[PDB]
Amino acid sequence: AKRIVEPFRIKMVEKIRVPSREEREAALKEAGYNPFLLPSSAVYIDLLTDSGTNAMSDHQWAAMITGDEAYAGSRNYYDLKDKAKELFNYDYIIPAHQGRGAENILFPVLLKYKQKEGKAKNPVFISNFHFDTTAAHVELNGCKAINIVTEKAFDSETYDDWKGDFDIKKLKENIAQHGADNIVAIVSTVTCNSAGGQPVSMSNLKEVYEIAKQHGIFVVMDSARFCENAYFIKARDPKYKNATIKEVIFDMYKYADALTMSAKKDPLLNIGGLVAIRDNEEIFTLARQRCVPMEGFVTYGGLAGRDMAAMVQGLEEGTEEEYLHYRIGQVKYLGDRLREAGIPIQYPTGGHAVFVDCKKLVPQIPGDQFPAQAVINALYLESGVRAVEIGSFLLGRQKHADMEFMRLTIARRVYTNDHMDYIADALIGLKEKFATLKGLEFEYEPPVLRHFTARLKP
Amino acid sequence: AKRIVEPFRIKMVEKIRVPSREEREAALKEAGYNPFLLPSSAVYIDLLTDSGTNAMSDHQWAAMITGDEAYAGSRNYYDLKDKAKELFNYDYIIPAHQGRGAENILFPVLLKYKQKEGKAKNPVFISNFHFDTTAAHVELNGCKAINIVTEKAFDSETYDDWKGDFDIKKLKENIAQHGADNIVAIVSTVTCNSAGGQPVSMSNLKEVYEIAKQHGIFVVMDSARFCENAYFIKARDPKYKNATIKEVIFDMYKYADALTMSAKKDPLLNIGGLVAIRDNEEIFTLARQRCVPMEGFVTYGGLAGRDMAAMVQGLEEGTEEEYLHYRIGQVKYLGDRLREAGIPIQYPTGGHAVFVDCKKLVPQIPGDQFPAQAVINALYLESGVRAVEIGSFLLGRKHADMEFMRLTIARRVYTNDHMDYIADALIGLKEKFATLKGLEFEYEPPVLRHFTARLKPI
Amino acid sequence: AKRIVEPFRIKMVEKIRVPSREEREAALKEAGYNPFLLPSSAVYIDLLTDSGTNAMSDHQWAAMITGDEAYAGSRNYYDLKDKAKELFNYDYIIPAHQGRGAENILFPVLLKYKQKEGKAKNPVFISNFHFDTTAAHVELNGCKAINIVTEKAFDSETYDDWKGDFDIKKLKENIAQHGADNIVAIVSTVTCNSAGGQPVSMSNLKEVYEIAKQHGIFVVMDSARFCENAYFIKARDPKYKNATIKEVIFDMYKYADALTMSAKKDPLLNIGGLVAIRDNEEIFTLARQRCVPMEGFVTYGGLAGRDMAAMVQGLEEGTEEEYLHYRIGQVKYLGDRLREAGIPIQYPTGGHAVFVDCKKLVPQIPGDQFPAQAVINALYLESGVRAVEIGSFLLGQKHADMEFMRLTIARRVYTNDHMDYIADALIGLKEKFATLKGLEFEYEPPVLRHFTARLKPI
Amino acid sequence: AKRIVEPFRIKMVEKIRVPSREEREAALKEAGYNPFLLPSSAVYIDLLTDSGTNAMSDHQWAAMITGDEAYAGSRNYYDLKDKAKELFNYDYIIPAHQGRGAENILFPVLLKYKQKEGKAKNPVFISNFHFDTTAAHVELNGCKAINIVTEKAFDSETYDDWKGDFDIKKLKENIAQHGADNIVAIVSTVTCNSAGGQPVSMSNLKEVYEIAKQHGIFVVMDSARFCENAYFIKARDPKYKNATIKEVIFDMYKYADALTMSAKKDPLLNIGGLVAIRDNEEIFTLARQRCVPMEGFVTYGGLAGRDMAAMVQGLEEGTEEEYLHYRIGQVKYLGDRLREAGIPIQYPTGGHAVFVDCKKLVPQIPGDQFPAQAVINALYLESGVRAVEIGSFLLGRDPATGEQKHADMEFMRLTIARRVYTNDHMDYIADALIGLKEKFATLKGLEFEYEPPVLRHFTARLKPI
Ligand SMILES: *[C@H](N[C@@H](Cc1c[nH]c2ccccc12)C(=O)O)c1c(COP(=O)(O)O)cnc(C)c1O
Ligand SMILES: Cc1ncc(COP(=O)(O)O)c(/C=N/[C@@H](Cc2c[nH]c3ccccc23)C(=O)O)c1O
Ligand SMILES: C=C(/N=C/c1c(COP(=O)(O)O)cnc(C)c1O)C(=O)O
Ligand SMILES: C=C(/N=C/c1c(COP(=O)(O)O)cnc(C)c1O)C(=O)O
Ligand SMILES: c1ccc2[nH]cnc2c1
Ligand SMILES: c1ccc2[nH]cnc2c1
Ligand SMILES: [K+]
Ligand SMILES: [K+]
Ligand SMILES: [K+]
Ligand SMILES: [K+]
Repeated sequence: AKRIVEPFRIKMVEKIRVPSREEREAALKEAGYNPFLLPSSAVYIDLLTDSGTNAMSDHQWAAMITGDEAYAGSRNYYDLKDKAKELFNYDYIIPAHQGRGAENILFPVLLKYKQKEGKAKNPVFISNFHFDTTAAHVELNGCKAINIVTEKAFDSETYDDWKGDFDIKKLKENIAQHGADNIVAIVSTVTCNSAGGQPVSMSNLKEVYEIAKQHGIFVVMDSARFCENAYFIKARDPKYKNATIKEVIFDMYKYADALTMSAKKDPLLNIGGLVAIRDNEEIFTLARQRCVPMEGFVTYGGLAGRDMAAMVQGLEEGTEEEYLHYRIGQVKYLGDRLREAGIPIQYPTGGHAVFVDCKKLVPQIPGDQFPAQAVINALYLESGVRAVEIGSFLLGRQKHADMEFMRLTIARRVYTNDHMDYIADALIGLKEKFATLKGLEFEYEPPVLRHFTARLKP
Repeated sequence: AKRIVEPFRIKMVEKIRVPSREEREAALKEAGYNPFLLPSSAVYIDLLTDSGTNAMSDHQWAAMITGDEAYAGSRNYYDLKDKAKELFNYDYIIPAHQGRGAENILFPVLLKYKQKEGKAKNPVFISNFHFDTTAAHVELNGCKAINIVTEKAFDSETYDDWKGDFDIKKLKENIAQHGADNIVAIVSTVTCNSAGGQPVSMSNLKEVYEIAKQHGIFVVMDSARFCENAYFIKARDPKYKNATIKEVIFDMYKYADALTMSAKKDPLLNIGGLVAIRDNEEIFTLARQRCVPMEGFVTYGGLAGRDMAAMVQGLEEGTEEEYLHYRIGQVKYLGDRLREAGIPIQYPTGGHAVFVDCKKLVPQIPGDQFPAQAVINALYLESGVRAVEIGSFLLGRKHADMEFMRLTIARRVYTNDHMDYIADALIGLKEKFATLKGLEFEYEPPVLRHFTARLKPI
Repeated sequence: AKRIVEPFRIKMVEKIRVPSREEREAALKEAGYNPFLLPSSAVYIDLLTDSGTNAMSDHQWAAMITGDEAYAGSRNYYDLKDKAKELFNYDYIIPAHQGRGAENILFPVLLKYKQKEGKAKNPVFISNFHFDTTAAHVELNGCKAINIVTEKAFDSETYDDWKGDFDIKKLKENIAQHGADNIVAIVSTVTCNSAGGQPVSMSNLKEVYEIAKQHGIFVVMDSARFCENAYFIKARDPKYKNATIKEVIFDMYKYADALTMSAKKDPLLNIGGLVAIRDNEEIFTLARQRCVPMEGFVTYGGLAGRDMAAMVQGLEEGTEEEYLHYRIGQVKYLGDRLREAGIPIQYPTGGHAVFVDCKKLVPQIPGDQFPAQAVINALYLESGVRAVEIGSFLLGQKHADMEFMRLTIARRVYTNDHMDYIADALIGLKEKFATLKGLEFEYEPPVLRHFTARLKPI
Repeated sequence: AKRIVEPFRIKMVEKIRVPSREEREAALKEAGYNPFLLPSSAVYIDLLTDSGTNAMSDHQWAAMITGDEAYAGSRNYYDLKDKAKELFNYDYIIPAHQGRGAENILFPVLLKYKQKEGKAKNPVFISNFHFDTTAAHVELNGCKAINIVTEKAFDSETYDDWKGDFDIKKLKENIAQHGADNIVAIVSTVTCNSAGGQPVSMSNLKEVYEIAKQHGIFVVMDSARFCENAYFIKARDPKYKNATIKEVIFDMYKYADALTMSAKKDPLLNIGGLVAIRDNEEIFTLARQRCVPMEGFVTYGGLAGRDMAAMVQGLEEGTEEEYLHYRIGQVKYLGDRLREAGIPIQYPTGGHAVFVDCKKLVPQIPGDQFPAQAVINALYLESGVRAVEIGSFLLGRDPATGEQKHADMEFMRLTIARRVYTNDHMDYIADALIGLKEKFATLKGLEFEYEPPVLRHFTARLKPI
């Protein structure tokens, strides 16, 4: 494995502590064996998400301090509008309080727009892979969320350059099956979070957009990790090995009509989101009319002015190639420590997380005994590291658990490679009691979203 | 008019300027004669709103700096849960990114809950007066927003202690006509924003909650300005003459089942909101399930951790009687400066804004040609002060019974010398009020036109 | 009296409170009847000094957050050097932790430079008026500190444009009596703090610099309140009535060879100082050699990088005429309030404080019993406002020409409503002035006794 | 070499950049081959000092935001006074703007105090090793700065537990040859910076104080790195194996009557200093009277209230053993990476810096041609790392001959700021110096282009021969 040095130095620290196993195990009892219900006081290193836990720069805090809190016409709204025009070449912006706020703004509008003239009677969204909140909004609006990720993503340990690509064959089949008139939009998720943070190639984005444009289908770029996608295109696509990251981004967004962004990811923020529309004024007007009751007035969108100011700065810092190389290299370093030790991962590692594959380390625990969770709980009891499950405890009602992933999600510019080593050694050291591991059962199961609030028991 | 001194001193300043007349003339023309389209660079004193423009304390900023940004289990979530138990005696909280996000969490849930066993077939919400976003969410969910403020609120110059009271006669009348099966919730707005920021008496809240409980009707306390309501209760109710502000609050929330709070008002914040439920754990569970797709995870709700930390501190600071006395007295001071110059206003002044009747200043302008807005634009050209129009321009395509101008005062931002500037600007126009002309449309959108309609003189 | 409105609004507040009369009585006895020994918690409105108590801007705080803390070559050192070149046309800077650090850097250097050829055996410094730390460093280096302010400064109620001027005839008399070879330097203090913050005219500074040059005498501009002095030159000198503040400043510094500056005054800071030298590289090198053991390395001088960063921004904001108009106008407003009620003050009021002439307020108490200090302690017990003595106590018994109580006004901290509290407090003691007693030492330090001396009433 | 994980995570970052090889070649020439004259923009990793460059915590910044800026009686002065009582059991405090301001407050007062009754006719100060600013203030007040560090410190490759100890034999001899009337004070420097950030044992501190106490000699603990000293005492003195760091500190200061502190070191600050005095109220009153002209009023002492607020919190954080273990272990890691590559260093590594013995690195460069500076300049040109010399360039010219003052060592100091750099930054530093091993032989000495008379190392210009 290769350690890559920080292209920065530390200016402010935040204390963290590992609770004693007596404290650590008592906290898991009261938590009901669900890490989502643990308080942060009980977590050493927190790998639950890369969302909103990033470390900002001094320039970002300086922007927050001079942020314009005006209810209408904030200086930072116009800055954010100019920045989206610079990065994506899109003429219209609506800030949102975070990613799913942006989805709430835009997806109901696209459905209403598609259902003009009385079409879209069987409305669907098609994505390489809809993220959970994205799919939830698709379905809350009475549509179907169709995921057509490339089959390469399903062969975890076999390298491929672009495991986030659309299955182009399935895109055409679905357009034929449902009809272009029922397809509300195509959602291109970059990077493809649910496939393991795996990149979508520039030629896949291009071909998907050209196919959709030919059928008059609107394309939204789910852009939470668009900079981590742009880096992979520069690193794996020869046509772009000599291009700046901003050049890769500018081309990427020729292949979408709008974007929804969680700025809690690649823009390096702790809160914030964005809608941006290339040139459809009518959809922009309609989305603004939804923004007002759901989020806020159209020039802050549920954000403080200081957070729009931090977004303007964080959008620039997140395109910097030397940071991205360090960021994605640190993720790759953790993955290499793991697979050099014989732990299966989605290879290659994505931009933001290491995905530990199905539990070939706990064979005695089946699907509905939650094998990834028992790993996570022993991993938590042995080290204090909170990870998130992507398996039979997330999927729910039992829909076939094709993968028993464990996601080690890494916040940006927060943890060092020595933190990565601690993570790796903890998980490797679980090859002592991996076999002698008890399964878990529902002591309290909620009707929906159980992985958030279900109380389990060994 | 009596000045009351700040119970604080200034620790940090934000510099503001008066644009030159040429610049103000040019800016307003660029804005199409609609101050909601003005950038903040075009405004000197901004009285558009009291929402999110408040000045925070050093303790609030310090609380933000140590804020826990954890995705799940943030330490500040538990502090906020405790604070809401302390202030209101409510056992459950769901943070929200701001007030209309709190409404979007709670209100659809209250309807679904009422629809059990085929009730709520013609559902309605009843309020002393529903705010704009409050009624919008009621209407968005297929319900009717019914306002039954006391008739005393319509007699603008006649003093009354409680111009935000429920009309009890209309409350039982509406329960009789619609049936308790159709009343999803009663919403107690404290203070009553649309009545001029006018207080609701403790007895009015008590009788309303008694009537709603005898019919099994859920009661939501819209709590954006609950501290100004608590101050007015202590000032004007002999029963609470020697009670602390927190003791007045604690009694207030014995007369509701839940609250929706915009923390951007009285809790002295730039962003933030809150749902709190007294003891109904089923409604709490259901609201959490709506929180996840719409706002975020249930322990941050679309807020940064630093803002939950700022909210915990602001909730305390907003209850301090000496601050409330100064804040509400500053609003009173501006209102007294205007009355003493013969300007009609809603009397007495409410807790956060002065409301001017423009039908008397510009009688030569009918309501359909926006007399109040023509005063606001003249006020702007002469002063750079930005007000907000409550009248035919806000009402929409509709005969408005009043052409108001709201001078909304942010908390701890402007001095009484700023109040003097505002008063003197409006007064100085006394002889030009009759020589100025109304506005017509250059551009008008279909809904909520007051944000983006471009007007033109005649 | 004319209230002038803030050219800014409040962005952050700080709690202050009024201690009870019991608290005040115990605190003053505990402090040895010396308000300098009072804790800040025992003070309501603190008028002890205008030094380091100023409210910074959000831009100043933003500068601190990106401040460069490097030990050598901080980015903000070079920014400060450029700013000094811009404002004063001076080519050399040495930062200092505050004003008396700057004096400790430069004065001993000037003493040894002057006597490098076996002359200056009876070394003296000449000033319109050395402030106390200035005179202390003069005497601490074995020199005499001569003060020759205009006789106009001693006639309190009689207006004059330039009550800080040098007495040019005394300057000539002192040069002849002591000889140019014994005059280490002329210090031009602007504004003249000890005369009441009273301005020096451009033609006075010019005539002093020309007299010094023909005799070969080095001139140091004590620059703590140089921007206030510039404002008065533009206010009262028809030659400069239509110049900018920065043009006035530029012309001022053609009439010195170097400056010492407490940046805790006009540059709007809480800490910081500065030495700047026009073009004498030898004295610059000698001053740097002393800076290293006394203050720090020459590119930070005992300041954090963030404080140099704040100083670059504050040097700009401190020159803004709209700011200076408000600041000096607030001082004038408190003075006019007291003058209208018959309280004798130094008229016209200076830039930073109102100086109450206690020689007339309490004529029964002779100067050796500190009449102004008896009024100050009475003002504190009566109201919790803490002021400072600029008379016999501070002079270190040396005969005093002025017995002042100084109401010193911090920049951008208190409102005119705080000023009304101060004025009404002092006005309300009009009948108790005669019934006041002198004070007597119980512990007297040898150097600058007034800071730590313990006193007892008579 | 063992890497040790941070007992914290990162909350705020500051960008850094590697100037291109040519940028470093131009900048070092503009700086006259003296890195002290390079701007911070010319530097990648800055190892010039560990003073004032530390990374603060969120609690520290929060404390600054609520800091009381009052001129007299700031709430944070009383907090700082209580913290010094809790930590050291000392009853009196005087803030200073930083450590050499604390020295300027107290050392002239100490000489004046001893001078009563005609004593101190030929005054001296005795220390294990006076630091540069400390000796300058001693000498500025007309005293001689005597340094009696244990001879073990000169044997850089030979390990010892307490290379910062006083030499007790030389201490008694110096009390004999000068007389207790001429010893203004003994200055215990913890850790001993000049000796390599090397700890002083508790029994060495105790014996020195007992010797001085029976002879009427005031003892000042130079306390810039007292927490790092305390960690080493717990780490190497079996007596305190079971003690907390605060208990070790509390014992250390039974063996002094006052302290002077640069809070820009172990209290994790960017600015700040402190005089604290155990019980001598007369010394405290005199030091207060000097504080007023030189630093400021006695309740802020030349510090903004926010910095006193940050000091109270940083004083606490700097005592936390889990932080000290990581901090000192990071320094040890850099040293071990260098030792494993055959690079000679002061062994064991001290608390705050790795000291590289440059006499053995560049034999072809004599002491007058600045061997340590030549290594430092090559290290900068090769990697953009800025280090500092503790050798013949800092020493200067002998006042009695006008030629090079012969140095008994020739260190390059890799000074590590607290909580700023990661162990991957340490690898960059080590690899940079290792990668010059074959190039050391072809390194050339340095020659003056501009030389000032005093303190030439801060501002002199040089050129290669
Ligand atoms: C907040 N009301 C604020 C802000 C606001 C919102 N819509 C407005 C239209 C016109 C003028 C001001 C407007 C106000 O200034 O009145 C509020 C809410 C909604 O909270 P949120 O703005 O944080 O989402 C709900 N209920 C009441 C009583 C409010 O005052
Ligand atoms: C033991 C000791 N005492 C006193 C001081 C003086 O404190 P301050 O600098 O706050 O006034 C220092 C400073 N030592 C720093 C700073 C320093 C001074 N001179 C230097 C020469 C070269 C490199 C650094 C420094 C160091 O890096 O060792 C010190 O190490
Ligand atoms: C919540 C995270 N993801 C959010 C996300 C979202 C939702 O963004 P918010 O969490 O900011 O609502 C949308 N689209 C994609 C591809 C996403 O990854 C997460 O990784 O935990
Ligand atoms: C402290 C103030 N004066 C300081 C001062 C000083 C000393 O600056 P410092 O307080 O920053 O040392 C020097 N010169 C002049 C003309 C001054 O007015 C004061 O007026 O309270
Ligand atoms: C994993 C972790 C956090 C999430 N928040 C919303 N969806 C998620 C998936
Ligand atoms: C009066 C008040 C404060 C002072 N600081 C320095 N000199 C002073 C005189
Ligand atoms: K967050
Ligand atoms: K806001
Ligand atoms: K201060
Ligand atoms: K520093």
